[PDB]
Amino acid sequence: QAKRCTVIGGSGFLGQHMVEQLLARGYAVNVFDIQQGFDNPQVRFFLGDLCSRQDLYPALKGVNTVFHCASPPPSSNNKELFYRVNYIGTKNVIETCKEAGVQKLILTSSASVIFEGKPIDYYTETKILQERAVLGANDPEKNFLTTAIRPHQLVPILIEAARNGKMKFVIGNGKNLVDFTFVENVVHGHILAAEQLSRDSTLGGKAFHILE
Amino acid sequence: QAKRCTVIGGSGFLGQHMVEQLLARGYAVNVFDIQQGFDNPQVRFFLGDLCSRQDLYPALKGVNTVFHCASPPPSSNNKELFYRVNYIGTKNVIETCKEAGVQKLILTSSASVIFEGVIDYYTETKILQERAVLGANDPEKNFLTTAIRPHQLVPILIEAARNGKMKFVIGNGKNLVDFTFVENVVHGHILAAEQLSRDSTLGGKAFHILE
Ligand SMILES: NC(=O)c1ccc[n+]([C@@H]2O[C@H](COP(=O)([O-])OP(=O)(O)OC[C@H]3O[C@@H](n4cnc5c(N)ncnc54)[C@H](O)[C@@H]3O)[C@@H](O)[C@H]2O)c1
Ligand SMILES: NC(=O)c1ccc[n+]([C@@H]2O[C@H](COP(=O)([O-])OP(=O)(O)OC[C@H]3O[C@@H](n4cnc5c(N)ncnc54)[C@H](O)[C@@H]3O)[C@@H](O)[C@H]2O)c1
Repeated sequence: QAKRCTVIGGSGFLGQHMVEQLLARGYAVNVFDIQQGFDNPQVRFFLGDLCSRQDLYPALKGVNTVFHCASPPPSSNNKELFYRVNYIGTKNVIETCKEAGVQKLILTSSASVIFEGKPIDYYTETKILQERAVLGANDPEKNFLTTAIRPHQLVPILIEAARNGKMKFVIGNGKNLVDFTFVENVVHGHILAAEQLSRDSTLGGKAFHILE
Repeated sequence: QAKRCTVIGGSGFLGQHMVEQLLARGYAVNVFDIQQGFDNPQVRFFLGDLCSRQDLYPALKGVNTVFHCASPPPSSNNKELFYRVNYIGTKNVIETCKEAGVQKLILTSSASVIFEGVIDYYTETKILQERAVLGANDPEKNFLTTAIRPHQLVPILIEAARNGKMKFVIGNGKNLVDFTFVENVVHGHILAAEQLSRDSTLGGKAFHILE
């Protein structure tokens, strides 16, 4: 249960990758998704709508980390869907997380999220409200910790770095990172962030960007 | 003046790439270095140590931007050389920059600077380099400064503050998707310089390079 996590959207492109590395790191992985993927024997697969408490709840029992990288496709231009799943459905993931005793939830956000006050479209708008819900939920004294990892027309090339000692960062070990592709990189950062969150609760409620 | 600029350590691995790209944007480019490296028909080369007040002045005389990406070899293990060049030397670069009416200094720092108090002697001098240069920012004296921190214990993720305290720089990635790691690091240096002369409040800040 210290090595047990659920991946929400575990059938998808990012999800599958997450499953690979979590399994490789000796994690017991549940997968929650509304589509059954390429059968992996070593995974308790649950099928369901992340908007549903009834669907979600059993996939979360016994799990310490939830990975939320489920989403409708940005390309679909289905606004009511984005609204339903990214924005409304997100309150279900957090409350079901608390119900089941999940201790960490790691949201996959967007990098376009950094544009909060032409790249701001309705999808980005839902993902901001998503990140704001998830990082508002951070309650360390109840031992419920959250973060958001933000991977990516318009892109931030440079990000300011606070010199006041307020800047948090997640350390990796280069020897394990060289032969890793773009996604294996994004995925790795998720797993390191989650591991370092049990070791250092002051990362809760922050959002991170990746490098290189 | 407007489109003249000097790369200090312009013969360096990074230097060579900085120079290729400034030229491509139609900068008139000076290189200043202790070694001559590869001849570039379109580049004025001034030989010298960056610590020497007299060597450098003519290399900055009449230019408007300065990219400092000069460093002694990190592998050398010469505690004194590192301190000599990165701190005392850089302090000169800032002097003669002002004595030359230069408007913008863009240092190349180290991402390893973030590891302070959590880690080579080298890195401690980069730390002193950085805060010297950001120390030198003075917008009321027309002398904007910025530092860019290019990347075995490596940092992966970095907090982005939500209250609008932090500043970022936009790039149209549509067109830098066919760059190498270095070409991107450089493109960072240029964008920063370019936008530092549209919004002065990038002065005094250090920046990280993203995906
Ligand atoms: N992978 C990247 O590099 C990258 C880049 C930017 C953004 N993202 C973010 O990552 C996520 C998508 O990544 P992807 O490329 O793997 O997407 P994808 O479409 O390949 O997979 C997402 C998964 O979400 C699942 N899902 C959708 N609606 C669901 C619902 N109602 N209930 C349960 N599961 C549901 C889908 O079945 C799918 O398996 C989003 O949060 C997106 O903004 C990814
Ligand atoms: N780009 C990367 O891969 C990378 C990675 C980590 C950090 N960096 C940073 O990049 C910077 C430069 O790295 P590089 O690989 O281009 O170095 P390099 O060794 O290829 O070139 C640096 C140049 O500095 C010049 N120089 C040294 N002492 C001088 C002096 N006293 N006066 C004038 N010129 C002098 C040298 O002649 C050399 O040509 C460093 O400050 C380092 O922190 C590089």
